[PDB]
Amino acid sequence: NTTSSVILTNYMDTQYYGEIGIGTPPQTFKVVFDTGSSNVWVPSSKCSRLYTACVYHKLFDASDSSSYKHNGTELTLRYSTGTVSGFLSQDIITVGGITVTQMFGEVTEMPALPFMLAEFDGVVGMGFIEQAIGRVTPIFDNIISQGVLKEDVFSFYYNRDSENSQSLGGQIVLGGSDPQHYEGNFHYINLIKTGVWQIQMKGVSVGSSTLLCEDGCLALVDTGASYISGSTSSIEKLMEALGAKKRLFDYVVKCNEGPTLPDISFHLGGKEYTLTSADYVFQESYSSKKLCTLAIHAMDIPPPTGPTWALGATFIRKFYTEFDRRNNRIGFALAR
Amino acid sequence: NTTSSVILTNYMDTQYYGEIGIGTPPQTFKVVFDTGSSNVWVPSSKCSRLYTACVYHKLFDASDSSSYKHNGTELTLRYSTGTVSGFLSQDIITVGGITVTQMFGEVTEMPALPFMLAEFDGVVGMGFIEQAIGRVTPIFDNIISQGVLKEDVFSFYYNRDSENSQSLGGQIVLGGSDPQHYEGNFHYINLIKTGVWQIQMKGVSVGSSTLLCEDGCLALVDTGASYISGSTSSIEKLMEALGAKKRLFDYVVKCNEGPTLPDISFHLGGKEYTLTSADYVFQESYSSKKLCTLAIHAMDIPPPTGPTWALGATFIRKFYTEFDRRNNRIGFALAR
Ligand SMILES: CCc1nc(N)nc(N)c1-c1ccc2c(c1)N(CCCOC)C(=O)[C@](C)(c1cc(F)cc(F)c1)O2
Ligand SMILES: CCc1nc(N)nc(N)c1-c1ccc2c(c1)N(CCCOC)C(=O)[C@](C)(c1cc(F)cc(F)c1)O2
Repeated sequence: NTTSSVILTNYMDTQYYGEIGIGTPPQTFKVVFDTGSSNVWVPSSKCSRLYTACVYHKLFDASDSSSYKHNGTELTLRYSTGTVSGFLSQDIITVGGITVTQMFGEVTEMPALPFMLAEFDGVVGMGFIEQAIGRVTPIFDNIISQGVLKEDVFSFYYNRDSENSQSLGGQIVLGGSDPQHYEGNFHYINLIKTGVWQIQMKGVSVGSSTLLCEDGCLALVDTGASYISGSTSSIEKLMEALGAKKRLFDYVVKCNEGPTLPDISFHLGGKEYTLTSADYVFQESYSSKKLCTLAIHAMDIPPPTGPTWALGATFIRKFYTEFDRRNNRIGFALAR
Repeated sequence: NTTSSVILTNYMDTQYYGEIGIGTPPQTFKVVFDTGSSNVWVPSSKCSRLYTACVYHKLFDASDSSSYKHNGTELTLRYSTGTVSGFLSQDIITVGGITVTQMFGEVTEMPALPFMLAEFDGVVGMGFIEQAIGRVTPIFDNIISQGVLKEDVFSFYYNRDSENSQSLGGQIVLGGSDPQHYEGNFHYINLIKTGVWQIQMKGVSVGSSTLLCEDGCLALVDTGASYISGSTSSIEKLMEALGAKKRLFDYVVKCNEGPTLPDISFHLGGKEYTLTSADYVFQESYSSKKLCTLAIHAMDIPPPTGPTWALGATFIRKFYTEFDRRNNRIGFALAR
């Protein structure tokens, strides 16, 4: 009978991270809570300073923790936008009043691109042990083993960005869901398969037409991804209907065209989940001379997880998301 | 025991709108939530494409909704600026986690001036049944009937526009208010009568002297109007005292001089509600080589409602507003 809310910071609507403590005394780290991966890692004090990303981030020093336990097994974590490498270490980790003995990665190789653009230091995988590298027990499995949570679930609220600092960037509840940050009722979709936060998606419509995901596709619900992503061929067609021009990494429209772009809907479990243009364009201007980025990207995720769409922070911002380990399902409700 | 919020989009500080769903399944429309009118309406699928506005808006297709019930009674809705016509239909409307069977207008006539400029598709009238054309029961009355709301009130937050954020454009709350977007406590002013969201104003001060509305006048609190307005005469005097001159269509001031302009105070229920020049000058720049318009316009509203001042989006931006149907009054508090 315990819940645990961790307050998240929202950087520019693209990064959402909260604080954890590792060691004794606690060394604090900004970390993304990430259902698209299953390992915990933070930068290490053994990371050569020729990696400038390690110069600009908090580094874990095992020599300052009395509760540290050595392992030393090498590990590499491959994310869709970048890679980190290092070795395994055990210590106590605090996540919102819960304390857990956890195996995590001390990262000694941390590419400047993209990690010099990271406001966060590391990542907390909220995914399953089946996708864990080195078969390291994920942190939420260790918390479940304590038997202190009311429900074996966790939930994500990602707020819109704000100019002031009185609005919360977001929130992860461990052991439940916060009714202050959603309205209406949860609508649940079973996982295709345990081991991945991935569900069946029946269709994707853009405007007055269902031009995408005909006959079906996959949808990984990914709190560690900034954007909604689809396959390269799915997105070239999505962005033809929008009128966006393919820039280097992102897509863009003329800023004045932003508000008139069509609704994009996502058919999940007998319910339509609809984003307006306000939800997926970074409306920085109304000028026909400036360019505005869309919060939708192309990403070709390889098997066995893909090929699939990924519903990242663009989607979760609109729909409060409950991840349910007990019944292997994902619930969505309108965020507030 | 229930509250229901809808996040709103701010377009250029002159349009504010959020999502509703009509039908089964729900079709998504952007609507202005409008205390200065009492009818719901969205564009119709039957709307001829000769009206260019219908080509560039979302259309309600009654054939694609299993909850739709027919009723072809005609109606014309006349606003200050534009005019639309159509016929009545019945269906379920989703307003932020609340569902309610509602009579609204499917619109088949939709002039380019001004509805081509409308970033919203339709309007949700939050006014009283007394000003409802066709005697149609307004949506808030139907929601009161299902008896789920905490209080018989609804509130409006309209945010300032910022080009360097993806900020909350605004927020309506049905059944209460959100203290995150105001400070202190509400002070209320009773309506003159039920049926119109219209209060007594005891004067409008420009700086020190109380130059206008000396012997009292009226004030519509209108969430569907973009500006504060007064009669052509009252605005003439106000603008002469501000040092503003009629450019061609609008009143302007040198952008650099904007900050020198005096406060404007609206005396409502024994308190002074004060906008600074930052609140009522659109400072697109501060250049001494450019002109800047004011968010206050002349508008001769005809009887029986007029002639009156109207406190539109300019005013609501400054003061979070709570519309209290139980007590027939309006509460203001400083927005944040
Ligand atoms: C968290 C680890 C993670 N987990 C899964 N499942 N997917 C991705 N893409 C990532 C990931 C990796 C690296 C990475 C990020 C995400 N994020 C997004 C954080 C999301 O917060 C919720 C970034 O912002 C950053 C700095 C990045 C910035 C950038 F401008 C372009 C990039 F390609 C990557 O670097
Ligand atoms: C909501 C319906 C409404 N309700 C009442 N009470 N008054 C007015 N004037 C209106 C109204 C009618 C039409 C109309 C608008 C408001 N608004 C303002 C939306 C306000 O959002 C908070 C418009 O922006 C628009 C497109 C318009 C653009 C323009 F450049 C000149 C116009 F005359 C009208 O067209």
